[PDB]
Amino acid sequence: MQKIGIYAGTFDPVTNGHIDIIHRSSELFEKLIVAVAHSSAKNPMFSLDERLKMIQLATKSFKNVECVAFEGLLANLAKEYHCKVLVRGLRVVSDFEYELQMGYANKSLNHELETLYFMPTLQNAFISSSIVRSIIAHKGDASHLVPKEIYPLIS
Amino acid sequence: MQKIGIYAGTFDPVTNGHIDIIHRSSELFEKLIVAVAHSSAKNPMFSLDERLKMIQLATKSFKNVECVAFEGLLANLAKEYHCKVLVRGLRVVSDFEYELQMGYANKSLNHELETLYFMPTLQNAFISSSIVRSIIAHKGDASHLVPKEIYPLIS
Amino acid sequence: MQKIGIYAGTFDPVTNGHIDIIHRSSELFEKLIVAVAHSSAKNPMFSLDERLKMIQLATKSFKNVECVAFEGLLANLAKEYHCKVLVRGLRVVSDFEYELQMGYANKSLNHELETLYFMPTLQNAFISSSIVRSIIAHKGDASHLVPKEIYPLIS
Amino acid sequence: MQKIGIYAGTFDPVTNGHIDIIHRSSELFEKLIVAVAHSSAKNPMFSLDERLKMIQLATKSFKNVECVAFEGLLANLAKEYHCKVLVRGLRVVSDFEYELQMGYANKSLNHELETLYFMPTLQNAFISSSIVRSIIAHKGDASHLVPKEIYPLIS
Amino acid sequence: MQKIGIYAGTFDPVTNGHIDIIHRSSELFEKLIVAVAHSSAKNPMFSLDERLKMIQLATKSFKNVECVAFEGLLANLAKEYHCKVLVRGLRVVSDFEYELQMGYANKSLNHELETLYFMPTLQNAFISSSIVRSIIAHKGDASHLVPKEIYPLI
Amino acid sequence: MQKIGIYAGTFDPVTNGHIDIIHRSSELFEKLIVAVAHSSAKNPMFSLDERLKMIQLATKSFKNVECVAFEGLLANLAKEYHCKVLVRGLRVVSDFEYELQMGYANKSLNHELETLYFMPTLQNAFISSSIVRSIIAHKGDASHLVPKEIYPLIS
Ligand SMILES: CC(C)(COP(=O)(O)OP(=O)(O)OC[C@H]1O[C@@H](n2cnc3c(N)ncnc32)[C@H](O)[C@@H]1O)[C@@H](O)C(=O)NCCC(=O)NCCS
Ligand SMILES: CC(C)(COP(=O)(O)OP(=O)(O)OC[C@H]1O[C@@H](n2cnc3c(N)ncnc32)[C@H](O)[C@@H]1O)[C@@H](O)C(=O)NCCC(=O)NCCS
Ligand SMILES: CC(C)(COP(=O)(O)OP(=O)(O)OC[C@H]1O[C@@H](n2cnc3c(N)ncnc32)[C@H](O)[C@@H]1O)[C@@H](O)C(=O)NCCC(=O)NCCS
Ligand SMILES: CC(C)(COP(=O)(O)OP(=O)(O)OC[C@H]1O[C@@H](n2cnc3c(N)ncnc32)[C@H](O)[C@@H]1O)[C@@H](O)C(=O)NCCC(=O)NCCS
Ligand SMILES: CC(C)(COP(=O)(O)OP(=O)(O)OC[C@H]1O[C@@H](n2cnc3c(N)ncnc32)[C@H](O)[C@@H]1O)[C@@H](O)C(=O)NCCC(=O)NCCS
Ligand SMILES: CC(C)(COP(=O)(O)OP(=O)(O)OC[C@H]1O[C@@H](n2cnc3c(N)ncnc32)[C@H](O)[C@@H]1O)[C@@H](O)C(=O)NCCC(=O)NCCS
Repeated sequence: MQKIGIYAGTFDPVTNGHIDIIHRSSELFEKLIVAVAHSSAKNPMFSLDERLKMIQLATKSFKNVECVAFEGLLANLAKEYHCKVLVRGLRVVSDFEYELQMGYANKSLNHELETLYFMPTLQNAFISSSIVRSIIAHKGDASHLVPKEIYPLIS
Repeated sequence: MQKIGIYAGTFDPVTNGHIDIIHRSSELFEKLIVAVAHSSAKNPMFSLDERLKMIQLATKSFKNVECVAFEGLLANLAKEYHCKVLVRGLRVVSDFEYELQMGYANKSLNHELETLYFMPTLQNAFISSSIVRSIIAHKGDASHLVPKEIYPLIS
Repeated sequence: MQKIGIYAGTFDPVTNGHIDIIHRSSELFEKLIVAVAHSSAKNPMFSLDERLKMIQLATKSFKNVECVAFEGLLANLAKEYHCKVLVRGLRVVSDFEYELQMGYANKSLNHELETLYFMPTLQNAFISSSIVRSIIAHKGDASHLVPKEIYPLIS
Repeated sequence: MQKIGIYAGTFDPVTNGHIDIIHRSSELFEKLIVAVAHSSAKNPMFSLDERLKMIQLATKSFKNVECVAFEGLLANLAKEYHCKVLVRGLRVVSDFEYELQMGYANKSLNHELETLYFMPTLQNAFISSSIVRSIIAHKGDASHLVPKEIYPLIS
Repeated sequence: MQKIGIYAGTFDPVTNGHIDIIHRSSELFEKLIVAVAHSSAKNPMFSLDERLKMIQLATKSFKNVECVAFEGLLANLAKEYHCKVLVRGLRVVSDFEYELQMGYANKSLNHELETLYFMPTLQNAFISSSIVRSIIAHKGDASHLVPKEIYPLI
Repeated sequence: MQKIGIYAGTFDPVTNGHIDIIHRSSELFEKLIVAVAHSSAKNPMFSLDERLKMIQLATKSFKNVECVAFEGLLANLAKEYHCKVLVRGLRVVSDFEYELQMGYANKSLNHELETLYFMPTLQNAFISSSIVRSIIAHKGDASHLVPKEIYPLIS
């Protein structure tokens, strides 16, 4: 069960909160895949290639994390990796009922596939991606919110 | 009262959750109108015609159910049908304060018009149209979440 | 479904919000039973006998409304009345997920039994028995929040 | 803290609930600035020019209120005004975790800045701009929802 | 309106989050009454008198704050103080709807009486009295959650 | 983190939802401690010693599960076991903000301690102990809600 975990998200862009989830889940799983979803339907600020790149940069220090981009269904991805656990992060503005709904839906698509939830550090519990984007977009400084190593990309 | 209720939605597509609500509310009113709102402001995956046709098939065997598409205010639709009851379904990811707000906005518009809520079966309380569309858009199989009569259409 | 609904509650005391729901739901069923549960496990300010008398006085003028006190499981009460509908009132402080949970817990005990929800008028949608008790217990005037018929008794 | 507050919003259009907050919060600070954000990401129905004008019109008779439009970060706006108070209104469908989040995001951008919350009158605690927009989109009458002096600009 | 604000609560015990609210709201009002309710029905861990002393001690450095104990209805207290503003704090576990409901109920009991909300610092937004009492009762150290000067009292 | 998890609760009585969480988290750590708290402040229907015994009986077939009763702080308990992870289950009626609060309060008391959340089967996601207690108290049958093993010890 601990062989491999998938932490999937849009990561638009990766923030300090995402990093705390990667930092702790990567302890539990021998390998942690960070799966960056295309999510074209959301309308991401940063492209799929830019978002993959930021998150690869911000996760170099984790030796067992590999980041991939993917365009299909997450449940099938997991089936490809032989993965039986999706990792999600829970924070203050988490839509908790939607997390449960998506966990059951992913399990109904792949009967092997569990969802497990982590928490970020308390300081980072109020960080969301959409605030970061709002800050960037009105040309403000969001460097206290996202890993310093991606800042020159999002600046 | 008793003589007619209207269960309005975007139904994009109709799911086993919406069918549960039709099944139950159709027991309480002589006639249940299933009303498919244009809802162009959301950006439905399926056209108004496709969504009417699908809910018509999935409701073929409910004797007292009649499906219609409409473009204007639901409050005015009710008035047209001499209807003083709107039907809504409550489920796990319902925005419950939004439901209340919509019910008082509707009564605002048509002073005789009450809102009444039913629940789906426990199995279908976690089904949402957006998860179903996310599945369908990423090539997944959503036939376990929508009535069998529509699968030839949404695939 | 059309002939009898039970609106069950502690009613400690009955409030303007509870009357709203009786008014509304009594329009939808041939008969509405207002069932006052013992609920001795809460620690009702008013006795079962007082809560029944209170709700009897405040409902005296509704033609199809009958009030009863009961001690056992509401699902068994419904069965005794050949009733397949439980009535609940949804308001601003409602614990919405607990409502669903109770609805399904009721159905698991009596497989025929559905729960249906009504709203009170907007003015009364913030009224709670808890606040009315707190007012009354701290010597304040609660008469704007409960039916006038009962005010003689709660003071 | 006593001298000035800024009530920021997209105001699309200004409704009776916004006005309540303006009335209430204008009573707590020597000067209130009503700041209309561009908010181009929310795709407003009404342009920034029209929303400024409508709020000016609706606020004309408050002695200590001035309205401004702004394109930049609200936290730098408050800096400009030597303001350490952001005013927000709390209503039934407020997403409360996200208000807290935004208050700490504003404070993480300008360290002296607090967010203070007021409530509207109870009758207006259910009004949202989203519902006004849906009403007028569907050429219904939302005149009971927005101040008389803006109605002709929105018909 | 800025003359006097009342910040009411059970304060069982006062925590760091309460003090953040007192710190900010005492900037807006020329006098801040911190009103310690008896709150019998909630079965406080600490007696009314003990709660009153802890909070008086924790708030002595705020020169325009006075703490009082009260047993009646808060809307009636505000009336005797000529106060038109109740101060409440909002945090992560706040029952938001219950705040709105009690704001309207206090308004319906006193027509001039508004409710205004503040936030604590982010580090203190997850502090609750009940978590403090849990720690105290199972004999752990909560000194990081309450003002340290009240620690020997608790 | 991979070696041990502690799933702490009042377990009053153990229900099919808790068993789901025990099944699931036991697949994620090499040992699972099911820790029965005294919780004298809650007012448990069953004594510590009954709730220990029922949970032992209900978990006797999980090979890597140990049940213990404890009176002190969970965070010290975790220390004494060289355990970095508390397991919690998330269900429909979870108070989500209070979980996150308790996770940060536990981590305040033992700086290495993480909280991880599992979901029960969808069918048991509406089961709570309080509703089981209510059924038992009112002499109804709650044997569909708690493991067969403990049913004799409940009625
Ligand atoms: C993209 C998916 C994973 C949704 O991801 P989401 O939009 O939530 O991504 P996002 O970048 O916002 O967040 C990433 C993860 O970190 C969590 N998180 C976000 N901010 C924080 C923070 N400050 N702290 C801790 N966790 C956080 C989120 O809860 C999530 O777990 C989902 O849409 C998906 O699976 N898409 C693929 C197609 C598919 O299979 N959909 C069918 C799903 S049933
Ligand atoms: C279309 C309307 C009714 C909103 O519908 P909504 O977007 O909620 O439709 P949707 O298809 O998502 O849901 C339909 C109904 O099924 C319920 N439901 C959805 N999924 C489920 C499920 N699994 N189980 C049970 N019920 C469910 C919904 O709560 C709703 O009651 C509304 O926007 C409307 O009235 N539009 C017309 C214009 C108008 O008058 N607007 C003014 C509103 S004041
Ligand atoms: C007594 C029962 C129904 C729960 O009642 P509850 O405590 O919600 O009673 P209360 O008097 O608070 O409310 C009565 C009803 O009016 C609603 N309501 C309350 N205030 C308002 C208001 N201002 N406006 C509209 N509705 C209102 C409640 O939501 C409920 O629908 C329940 O505990 C029960 O069924 N007891 C019997 C034993 C049993 O069978 N329990 C098993 C449950 S699985
Ligand atoms: C525009 C801002 C303030 C968000 O505003 P919002 O979308 O909430 O505006 P809106 O017009 O919807 O509401 C205005 C205010 O009235 C409140 N409100 C709305 N309806 C009601 C009602 N019926 N009663 C009481 N209050 C109400 C809202 O809660 C809000 O406080 C925010 O996007 C912002 O600051 N933008 C500027 C750029 C910036 O600095 N962004 C980064 C933020 S970290
Ligand atoms: C005691 C009253 C004020 C309610 O108090 P409450 O239980 O919320 O007190 P508590 O001690 O828990 O909290 C005190 C205040 O600080 C806030 N708060 C608590 N923790 C924190 C924190 N970490 N950060 C910020 N604020 C916080 C609470 O929201 C509240 O604003 C109410 O019961 C009351 O008025 N009682 C008197 C009788 C009365 O008039 N009742 C009728 C009311 S309609
Ligand atoms: C006892 C503790 C763990 C709280 O337990 P709680 O009251 O939640 O136990 P309860 O028996 O309700 O539930 C047990 C666990 O199963 C979960 N759960 C309950 N029902 C279900 C269900 N249907 N499905 C899934 N999970 C469920 C609960 O969420 C919880 O995770 C807490 O009080 C504690 O740690 N006490 C020890 C003293 C201590 O250290 N306290 C200070 C904490 S900061």
